[PDB]
Amino acid sequence: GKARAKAKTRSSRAGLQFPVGRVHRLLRKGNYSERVGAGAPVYLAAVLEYLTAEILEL
DNA sequence: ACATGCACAGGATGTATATATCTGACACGTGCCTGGAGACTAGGGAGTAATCCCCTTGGCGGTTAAAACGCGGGGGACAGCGCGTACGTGCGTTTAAGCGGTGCTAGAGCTGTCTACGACCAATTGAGCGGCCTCGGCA
Repeated sequence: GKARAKAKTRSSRAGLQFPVGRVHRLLRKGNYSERVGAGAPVYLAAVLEYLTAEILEL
C-alpha cells in the first residue's frame, strides 16, 4: 500500500496556526533532549502563538 | 576532640577491539557582493564669540543616628515521632526508527499597485499695545 494523501497536521488537529511538526523537528534536531513528547510541541507552539497574538495585537 | 583523612572491598567503571559509514576537510568550480575610488552633491558639522544661568561653594541651622547603656524575651542548643524521600521492582506505555507519500509552505520570482513616505497650507495658542475704568492719593 501507500501512506495517506492530505493527512491532517498536528497544528490543525490542535486548532493551532504555528507548525507543531516543525516544533517537534527543532526540539529533536536542536539536541535539547534525546527523546521528546508528542504533546510537548503542541503546548510550546500554543505558547509561542499566544505570545505572538498578544504582542502583535498591542 | 573534632573535621578531615587513612586503606579495604565491591562492583562497576573506564577501557580496547571490533563492525560499519557519514561527517567533515579538501580541490575545484563558482560568481557573488564586497572592497574600492572617484565624480557629484549640499546637508551637516567645526570652530569662534556672546552671555545667560546653572552647579558649586561656604554657610546657618536644626535635628537627626550614633553612641552609651539596661531589661526580659526569644534565639540557640538536644531528644523524640513520624513522614516523607530514594530506590527496588516489574509492568507497559511511550517515543524512535525504517524510508516512502506527497502538501504546502519556500526562495525567489514577477505582479500591480498603493500605504505611507515626503512636502505644502491652513488651523489653534502665545506676549505686547491701547483706552477705558477705578482706587489710592497728594495739597
